[PDB]
Amino acid sequence: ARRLELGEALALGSGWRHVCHALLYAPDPGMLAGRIPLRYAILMQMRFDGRLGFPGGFVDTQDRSLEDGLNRELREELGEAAAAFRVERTDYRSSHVGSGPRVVAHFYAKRLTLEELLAVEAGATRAKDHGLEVLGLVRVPLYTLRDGVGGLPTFLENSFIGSAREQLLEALQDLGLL
Amino acid sequence: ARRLELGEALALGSGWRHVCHALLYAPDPGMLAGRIPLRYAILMQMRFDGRLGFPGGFVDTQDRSLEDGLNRELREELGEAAAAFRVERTDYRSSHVGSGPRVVAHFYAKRLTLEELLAVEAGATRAKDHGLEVLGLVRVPLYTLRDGVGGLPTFLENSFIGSAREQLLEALQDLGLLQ
Ligand code: NA
Repeated sequence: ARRLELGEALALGSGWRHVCHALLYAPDPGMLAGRIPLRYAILMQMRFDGRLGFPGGFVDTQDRSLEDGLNRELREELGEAAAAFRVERTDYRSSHVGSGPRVVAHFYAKRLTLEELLAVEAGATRAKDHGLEVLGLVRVPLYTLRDGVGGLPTFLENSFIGSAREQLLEALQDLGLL
Repeated sequence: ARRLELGEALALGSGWRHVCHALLYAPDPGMLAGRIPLRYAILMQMRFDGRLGFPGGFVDTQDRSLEDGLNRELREELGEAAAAFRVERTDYRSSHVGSGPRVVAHFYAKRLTLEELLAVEAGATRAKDHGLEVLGLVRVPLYTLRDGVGGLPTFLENSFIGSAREQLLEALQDLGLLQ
């Protein structure tokens, strides 16, 4: 893996492919078992290959920016509820270049209202990709249970796509969660 | 784990707790990328502990039977659309001594129409447990991708509760859901 400057990434040869994924989240006041604060509702997706990842996809020649790519792809995966907002350049977090495929993976985090995020959750089964490219959404448990293993640490033992695990860890550190 | 016949499992006494789970599935003629047959939609659930399991829960004092407990629990976990069908004794598959102090886990498999199963998925975010006890539904991918790893093999590498993994595989074999 290799962190790359955005300007650097945009200037990569025409050969390279770009993908954009977004962490959609909202403040959540709720309490699991009336005891353990949820803190935030964060969405991930089980992909057709059995790995957990974030919603998004490939930027294509038809797209004029990373962001039009992302939002276009977001609407496929999540359905019309995703068109209630737009992930923009101001939501951008990172670009990562692995080895293997010539792909740069850009990460975005978009804060929403709990209402908005819930509506995205509730409509995702009517999205184009549901039951095909996408197997279903999950929430990320931000809490660690009393045994120190259940909740977030066990969630992180699941199989993840690409940099999604790294991308999530980083975004939680930046939210003051650990 | 140690399989018990249903009559013996039921004969366990007083301090033993009973938990009931259902594999809900439906035929699906969909083709991934126009070429990989889905065969069936099968539901599992990301639990509050980050583990994948099947929907259901604990039978309580007020339930008349295992089946009443299971259907009640499914209504709580999945929401209203779970009440379009009823999981019966005919759907029962197995009982095992679970991981947990004195717990027997009963397992059921229930075939639905696709319409019924889509409706369980569509309503699931409004259920009582959603966002709390449960974190979200996912379909079990039954195919293996060209690389020989993506799909079912990789899915089987996720974190599972109790013996959910083993209940899935057995059910996949006995119900003839793979090729
Ligand atoms: Na419950």
